[PDB]
Amino acid sequence: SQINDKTIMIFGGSGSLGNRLIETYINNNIIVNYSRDESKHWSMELKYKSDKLKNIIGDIRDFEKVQQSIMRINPDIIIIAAALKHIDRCEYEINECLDTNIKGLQNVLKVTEINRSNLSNLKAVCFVSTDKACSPVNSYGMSKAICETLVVEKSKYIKDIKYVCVRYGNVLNFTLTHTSMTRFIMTLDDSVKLIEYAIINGNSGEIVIPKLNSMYIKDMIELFADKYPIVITGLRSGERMYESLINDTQSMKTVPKGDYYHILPTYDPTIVTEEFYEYSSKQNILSKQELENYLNQ
Amino acid sequence: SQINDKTIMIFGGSGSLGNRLIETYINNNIIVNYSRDESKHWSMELKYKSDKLKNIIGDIRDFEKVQQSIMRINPDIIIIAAALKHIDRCEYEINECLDTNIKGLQNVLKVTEINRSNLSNLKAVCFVSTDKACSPVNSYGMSKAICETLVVEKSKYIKDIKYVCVRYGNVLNFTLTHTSMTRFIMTLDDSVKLIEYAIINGNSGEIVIPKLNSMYIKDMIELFADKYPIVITGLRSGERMYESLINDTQSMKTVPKGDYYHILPTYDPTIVTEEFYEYSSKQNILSKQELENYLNQ
Amino acid sequence: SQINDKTIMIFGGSGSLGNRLIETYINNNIIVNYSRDESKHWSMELKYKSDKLKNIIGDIRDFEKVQQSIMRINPDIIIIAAALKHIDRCEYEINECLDTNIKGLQNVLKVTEINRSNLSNLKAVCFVSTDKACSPVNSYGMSKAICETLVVEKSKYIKDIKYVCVRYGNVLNFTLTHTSMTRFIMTLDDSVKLIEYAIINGNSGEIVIPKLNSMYIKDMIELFADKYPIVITGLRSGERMYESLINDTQSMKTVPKGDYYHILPTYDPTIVTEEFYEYSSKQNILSKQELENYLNQ
Amino acid sequence: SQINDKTIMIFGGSGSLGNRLIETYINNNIIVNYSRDESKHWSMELKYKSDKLKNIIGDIRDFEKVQQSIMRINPDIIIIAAALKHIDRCEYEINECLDTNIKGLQNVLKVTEINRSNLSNLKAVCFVSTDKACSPVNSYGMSKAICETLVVEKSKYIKDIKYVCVRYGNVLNFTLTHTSMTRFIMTLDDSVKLIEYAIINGNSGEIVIPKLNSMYIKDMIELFADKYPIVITGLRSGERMYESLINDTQSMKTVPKGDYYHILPTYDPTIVTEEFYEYSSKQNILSKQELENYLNQ
Amino acid sequence: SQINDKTIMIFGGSGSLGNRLIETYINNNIIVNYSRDESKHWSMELKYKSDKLKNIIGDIRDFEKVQQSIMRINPDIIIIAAALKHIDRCEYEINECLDTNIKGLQNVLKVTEINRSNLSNLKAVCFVSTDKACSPVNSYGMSKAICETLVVEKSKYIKDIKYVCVRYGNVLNFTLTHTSMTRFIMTLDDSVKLIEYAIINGNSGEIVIPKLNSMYIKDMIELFADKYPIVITGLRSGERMYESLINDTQSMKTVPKGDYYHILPTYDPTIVTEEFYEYSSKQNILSKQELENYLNQ
Amino acid sequence: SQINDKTIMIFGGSGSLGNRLIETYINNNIIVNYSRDESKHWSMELKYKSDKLKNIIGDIRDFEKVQQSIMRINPDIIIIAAALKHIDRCEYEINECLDTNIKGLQNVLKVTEINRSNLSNLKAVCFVSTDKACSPVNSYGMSKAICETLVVEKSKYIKDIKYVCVRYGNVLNFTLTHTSMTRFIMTLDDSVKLIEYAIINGNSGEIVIPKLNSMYIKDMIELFADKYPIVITGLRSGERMYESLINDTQSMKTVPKGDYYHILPTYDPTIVTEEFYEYSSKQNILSKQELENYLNQ
Ligand SMILES: NC(=O)C1=CN([C@@H]2O[C@H](COP(=O)(O)OP(=O)(O)OC[C@H]3O[C@@H](n4cnc5c(N)ncnc54)[C@H](OP(=O)(O)O)[C@@H]3O)[C@@H](O)[C@H]2O)C=CC1
Ligand SMILES: NC(=O)C1=CN([C@@H]2O[C@H](COP(=O)(O)OP(=O)(O)OC[C@H]3O[C@@H](n4cnc5c(N)ncnc54)[C@H](OP(=O)(O)O)[C@@H]3O)[C@@H](O)[C@H]2O)C=CC1
Ligand SMILES: NC(=O)C1=CN([C@@H]2O[C@H](COP(=O)(O)OP(=O)(O)OC[C@H]3O[C@@H](n4cnc5c(N)ncnc54)[C@H](OP(=O)(O)O)[C@@H]3O)[C@@H](O)[C@H]2O)C=CC1
Ligand SMILES: NC(=O)C1=CN([C@@H]2O[C@H](COP(=O)(O)OP(=O)(O)OC[C@H]3O[C@@H](n4cnc5c(N)ncnc54)[C@H](OP(=O)(O)O)[C@@H]3O)[C@@H](O)[C@H]2O)C=CC1
Ligand SMILES: NC(=O)C1=CN([C@@H]2O[C@H](COP(=O)(O)OP(=O)(O)OC[C@H]3O[C@@H](n4cnc5c(N)ncnc54)[C@H](OP(=O)(O)O)[C@@H]3O)[C@@H](O)[C@H]2O)C=CC1
Repeated sequence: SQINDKTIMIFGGSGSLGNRLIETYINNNIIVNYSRDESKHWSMELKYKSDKLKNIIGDIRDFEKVQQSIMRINPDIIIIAAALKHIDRCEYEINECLDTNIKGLQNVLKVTEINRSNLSNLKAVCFVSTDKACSPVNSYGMSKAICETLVVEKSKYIKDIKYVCVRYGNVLNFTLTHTSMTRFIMTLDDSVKLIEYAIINGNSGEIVIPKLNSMYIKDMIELFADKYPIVITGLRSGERMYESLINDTQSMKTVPKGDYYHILPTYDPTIVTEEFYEYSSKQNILSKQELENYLNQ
Repeated sequence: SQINDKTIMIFGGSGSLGNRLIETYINNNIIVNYSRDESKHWSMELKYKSDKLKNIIGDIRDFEKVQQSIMRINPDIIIIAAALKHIDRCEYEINECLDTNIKGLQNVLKVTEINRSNLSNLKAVCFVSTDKACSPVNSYGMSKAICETLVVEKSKYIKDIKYVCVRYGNVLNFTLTHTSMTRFIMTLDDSVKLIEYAIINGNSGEIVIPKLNSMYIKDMIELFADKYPIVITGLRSGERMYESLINDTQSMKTVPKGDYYHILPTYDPTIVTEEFYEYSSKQNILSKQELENYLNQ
Repeated sequence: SQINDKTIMIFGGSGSLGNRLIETYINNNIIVNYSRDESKHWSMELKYKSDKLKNIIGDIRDFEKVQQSIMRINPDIIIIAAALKHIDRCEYEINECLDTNIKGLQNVLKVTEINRSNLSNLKAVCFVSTDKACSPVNSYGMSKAICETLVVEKSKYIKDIKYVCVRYGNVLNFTLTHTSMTRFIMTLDDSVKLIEYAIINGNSGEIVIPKLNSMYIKDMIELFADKYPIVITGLRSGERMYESLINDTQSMKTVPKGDYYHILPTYDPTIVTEEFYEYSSKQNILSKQELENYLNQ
Repeated sequence: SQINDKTIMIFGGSGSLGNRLIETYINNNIIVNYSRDESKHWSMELKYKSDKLKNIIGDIRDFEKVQQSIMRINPDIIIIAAALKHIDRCEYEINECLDTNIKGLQNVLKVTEINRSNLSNLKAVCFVSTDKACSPVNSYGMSKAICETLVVEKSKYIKDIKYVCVRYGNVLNFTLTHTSMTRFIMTLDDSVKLIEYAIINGNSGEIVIPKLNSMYIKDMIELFADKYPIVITGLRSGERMYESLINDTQSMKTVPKGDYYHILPTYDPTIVTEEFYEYSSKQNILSKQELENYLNQ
Repeated sequence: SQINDKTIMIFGGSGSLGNRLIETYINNNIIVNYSRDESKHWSMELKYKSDKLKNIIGDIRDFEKVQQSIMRINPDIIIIAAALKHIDRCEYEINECLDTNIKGLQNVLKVTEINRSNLSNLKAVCFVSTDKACSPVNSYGMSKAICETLVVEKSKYIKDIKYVCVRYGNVLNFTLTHTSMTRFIMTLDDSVKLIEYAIINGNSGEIVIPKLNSMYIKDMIELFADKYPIVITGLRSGERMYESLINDTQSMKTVPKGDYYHILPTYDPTIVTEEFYEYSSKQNILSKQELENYLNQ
Repeated sequence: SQINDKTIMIFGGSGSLGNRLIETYINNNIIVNYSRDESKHWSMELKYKSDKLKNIIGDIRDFEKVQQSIMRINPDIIIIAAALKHIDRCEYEINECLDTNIKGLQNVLKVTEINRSNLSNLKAVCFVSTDKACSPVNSYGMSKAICETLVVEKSKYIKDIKYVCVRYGNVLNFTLTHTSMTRFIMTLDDSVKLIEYAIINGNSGEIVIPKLNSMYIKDMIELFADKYPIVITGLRSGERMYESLINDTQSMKTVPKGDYYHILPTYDPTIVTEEFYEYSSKQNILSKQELENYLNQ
């Protein structure tokens, strides 16, 4: 609604987030998806049936293909959201996540710098991150955490493009990991709104964070086993018990703005507070009662 | 004292840690240093005056040179300790730390796998890490955190070599960052002992951690301003107020063994405790009195 | 049934062909799948629920990851079947098919040569090709055609491994391209049998071809519109009207062996016949009657 | 005669075709040759003795050298004609032809895209192909066939440069391969005229084909053994009995224009005819009588 | 004094020469240092305490980092002075000097050509060479000798930037190599003056040489052993007995201009003299008396 | 005559030297030529008509192709002789000579080290150098000079293979450069004998030099203008007036052995003489009379 008449290029836009972004913006914008699997390209074209949706086959690891594609499109907005789904299998296939996440993003970022003179339209770059990047404890989270610093780094040296990140928890859109596990609650539409908000209202170099309630995963799964038994699988390798969105180091540079928090870039000398805090899914937890009402609505 | 008659190869062994390792082991072992600055090689050769010390000029980033050097030496033990000194300047020179830390280590690790048949002597690989790798908040710490997972990963697939990490805080061997800042106290000899302990007593895939007291950095600097004024500079970019050596996720797989703690590899299904804890420099802090007595001894 | 107690490694084994090969051989063999999408790995593991199935995340384009994986597994048999599904989109994304097909195969083939001494188990390499590689007219077919020559080339220089190809048409397991279009008829199980036959009964350097009936695609689609209207879309870019399995040049070196034909390697001086022929889907075409009976059974 | 006052850059212009192009255009144009062997550069300079001929030493495989050279010259016209002479030795040295043909052309093509802003003069790019690229049966032909699709691909995305191909048979300017072998007859001057015609009259994305008579190679060799015995060597590896210039798939998009045929680009939806045909050296064959009269003139 | 209001970028400017250049020009110019060791960056910043000094962490071997840095700075002047100190250890670590010297310089030079349109400010490039590059006899000298030809080469093709070299002997700012060894005498300030002179008064493609007296190294060391015994170590590997600044081939194209000699570029047809000469430290040697007076002043 | 029953692999063996080596050794040895131009391969095969001669198409720049070829052949002897003919055109195409000479040789040398375990037969490696590598003054000579040090370097670290160089002047097998120009006189057969002598009688790490008379080039050309006028062209770019085979630095480590001189490796501490000398074509020059008698015989 504040993104209109734009060409939006999305790396990894053939998944859930990508398809929701397309549904949301295709009526008023050109959308270019860049991803590897052309089967999904085919099905997407059949769904939207619009010349305003273009797919490019390519791997974000491939600098040449990334550079050629960005220069062909000359987009106003770039959104980076390419990554694997099952985060835990990064742990013993580490090269695979380093390359897709770190190298992929450094490919896109590099084009915006070295080929800046050929990208007259580019105004904003939005990297989609994850709560797993905050105080990370697994390879996937560590790589995403590095990705954020790379975005912050470009924002320091390249002043005429807005570089922002968003960081969020699990999107909702019988098995139980652990009875103590907590997560933040958010929907696929919340993700999209977060992304637009950051593009429009975030400042270059910021990491923007949504204000979310949280739940015991056990409370949720219990509900589903009544509308519709439960096996308790163990923790996966590298998995933590809770989600953290802001840690005490970041909290000192976090400006709260109602529904969203803006983590100021590290190169900003401003100290917001010395009353440090953590923002995690272990606090402000919905009752089972409250969770039931939310899932219902 | 349990490392004798070995050929020990150290990447980045021309600094403080490298020189202490040389002083400690040169009487009974062959030592090969691999690092970039040949001025330090020259001075080191003049100091030790021993044919048992060999220097190779090379960058750990350079896979070809790393591979050729390891295959020439065929060491019993490899220690990786290459990194920059001023950790904060990684933050806007990120490629520089990704390459030296992540790519450098993946070069060494790769040789041990792909060239295993040419390395008949290799028994142990020890990666030297840092408390900044625990719940990391800056690019340097994030990269080191990834390095640990890479070492753990090789330990899963390569069963006939011991791959271990050690993780420690600041080594002690007028300006003040912040009056609230805490650090763990350890000496250069403690570092070395930690490294030997891990090589001898660590198991493949473990990250081994020293039991250390901690101090208010302010308490220390105050002492020095009496034996011998103090400026309070601000926090540097990416710097945290305290050091953390074990976080609550790792604590669930940590086996305490007296003076050292062994973090079991992520692929080990064993749950040691569900009473999670954090091990950080904000707890068990020495009084100024106690710190004075320690610095004295 | 003649493949037992083997470790079989399949590049691109998470699709239709891969899953059928797994169903067929998992009871008596170790199966390793190498492919990019770990979502399919997850679902496959849930289906077969066997420790005899292992997935590796990796791109066949990635020489390092391919080499490391083959050396870890040390398989008896390698099957290469990685490619995209919608063949026509290669035509304006050519780099994408050159890399996955030509470069991917030259990665696997190279490991078998340069790392031969570390692959003590390897006995057979089977490249899965396509009728589109015969007198090719589109980029996908041209790239596959080159792949075959690469397999034939290794077979000339590496005498102690069997390198074979199979080439086949469309696998069966409302829209109409063109009323004149013909295809060969074969099922997913026919594909598998072809692959086993080539591994067991093919000679190194041969390209083995199945004897198949063919159909008017119009005849087929007409049937489905009665059991269950039809739109006639045009030809796609690069698409031919028929499938060809042997052309007149290959026919001179083709040894027929009942249900299969063996195209002798180009370096074999043997001239089988000078009565050249073409083997294509435009000849020996089933009546609608005959096609109905076949689809029924 | 319609190419005047141009700077023409030729990759592989030190051979027969290159030297004829130089003789034809040097009086009125700047000619830059790019090729590997400086002995031929030396001799050529001695022959033409003109400052209007410049040689650059370089391999078309070498992207850096190709890019630097094109940007230095800033030509109006680029002609690509680099390849080996003895086509059959590609068959067991496949990497060599993939690199020179496919990679070489993708180097030149890439410069025209990524460095477009530095190439203000470039108007036309002409790729020189071969009848062996039509329904190809050997590695050389397959690689050239792919080259054509690459040229067609650039023509789709880059609208302000004309990208064209020409495809032709053997140029005429005692041993017999096979008594049944046929070839198209054309001279070195015909080649040049074809190239100019395509540059001037071809449209971007077309492959332009000459109307040629054909001959039994036996008829020709018999003549030479009278003006001036004959050994019948066998077919070489990968060699076909005849030359094909248009196949039945291409025939449906071929516009005949008198002395030349224009194969429309695959992305053009236009269907010229559904009365498909093949254009090959097995049809319209000169009598020995007719061939003698032609060779005479 | 003729370099004012410029941005000067120095590769390898954290050593002796770099620090002197900074002291000399920082009052009136922006100085950017590019080098690997950030410890020296830190100390330098503490010394000069000026925002007019900027350090970039990077290796000259790293084309990407070199290109990104030059394009960020857009300097008026580039000075290349990166190399190792102990020249003799190049001899059995040859790759290390080829990469830092030859590849490093070809990285910088390439940016000035391929990225010329993004470097609107660049006016001069000064390569710092050494007498060891004249009739070289060791790997270090040979590599520097090649570096000079690379600078001369760019000067031929790139007409709107001044590319110059300077070549000099040992800078002065108990052990004896050999009693016969001679060297040219020059100070650190002489080096700087030479560099400025070449930038201002050298022509593109020239190598500019200082007029210097020379000394027996034995004469010097004898003096120091009186103000303040002497060990005679042998020659090092690859070391010559004397320094040569101009050889007889270069002498034929050398224009003397008082305090400096200008070696004309090889592509200049001008023959200055056929009375060839050598300019070396074996001639015009100071007496011990004369050397004492010079060292005193 | 002391090389029998060997497999000899020659890089760049399709030229004059290569063909003479083949004529000399083919009766009693297997010869493998590795070079780029397959036209020369074809003609050579027609000349020798022997299965004992094998050609591989490849560029010495191409590490992969070099490594694959050496491992396929597993030769007893490797001779490196690949370079361009017109030495002066290196001067403004420097990358071309750096790559073919330095990078080409480091490709071959590297295979002998990293793939040593797969090269059970390799006994000797002979690099063919040139007098232009002695006190070099042009890019070609500088690159060859570096090549020699690379060969000497491998000889230091790899003790079970003999690495040797030979260095020689012009081979004899109307225009005048300059009336003062001198050259050493040697024939193509002298070259071959030198090569065999070095392989058999040279020690690892030595550079072996032939004892040769020299001539005024003017004296020679005058003779040819009587048996059969003369133009005096100028010096070419980078050309020196004379050839030097030993310089005063090398002379101190040169052991004379009658018809050949052996330059001891730089890492050999042995000082042969301190009575340094130069060995060049400006001394011991034949009279016109003497030259006439020599050319006659
Ligand atoms: N609950 C959630 O789903 C959460 C999601 N996020 C973030 O959202 C983003 C996307 O999530 P979601 O839409 O659910 O993800 P999906 O798994 O549904 O798809 C992600 C996309 O990335 C693409 N991709 C993966 N690897 C590559 C590659 N190497 N090159 C090019 N494209 C690639 C995939 O396409 P293809 O396979 O065809 O190449 C796919 O289009 C991620 O950044 C993630 O960190 C964060 C927190 C929670
Ligand atoms: N208080 C402390 O000092 C602490 C240290 N550590 C760990 O200890 C280890 C070493 O510390 P310390 O000895 O103090 O470090 P130093 O700064 O004194 O030296 C580190 C070494 O790394 C080398 N090096 C840096 N970059 C490269 C490169 N690209 N290629 C090859 N070598 C390189 C340097 O040699 P050169 O420059 O010549 O190449 C030097 O020899 C590090 O891993 C660090 O994480 C952890 C916590 C605290
Ligand atoms: N009858 C015929 O001759 C026919 C020719 N053609 C086409 O004509 C074109 C040229 O034919 P023709 O002139 O006879 O060929 P030539 O064999 O006479 O020479 C071809 C040129 O390519 C150059 N070349 C080869 N490899 C490379 C490389 N890797 N890098 C740079 N240059 C290279 C050669 O120069 P150098 O070796 O010095 O590098 C030479 O100048 C080819 O594209 C061919 O397909 C098509 C049909 C028939
Ligand atoms: N007597 C003398 O000192 C003479 C000097 N010269 C010339 O002067 C120049 C510099 O001399 P001087 O100042 O004494 O040298 P120093 O040894 O004092 O330092 C040289 C500089 O080069 C840098 N450097 C080395 N390798 C690299 C690399 N791979 N990437 C980036 N930077 C690198 C070093 O920084 P860092 O290590 O931090 O990367 C350092 O800043 C050289 O070109 C030399 O040839 C010539 C004749 C005599
Ligand atoms: N008077 C003389 O001729 C002298 C010769 N020498 C030395 O003798 C050696 C050879 O001389 P000569 O036989 O006359 O040389 P030629 O010019 O006759 O041929 C040299 C060989 O090198 C090959 N070659 C060149 N570049 C490459 C490359 N990039 N990859 C693979 N092969 C390549 C050529 O084959 P192709 O082009 O097909 O690739 C050719 O076979 C050289 O090392 C030279 O330094 C030294 C002094 C004098």
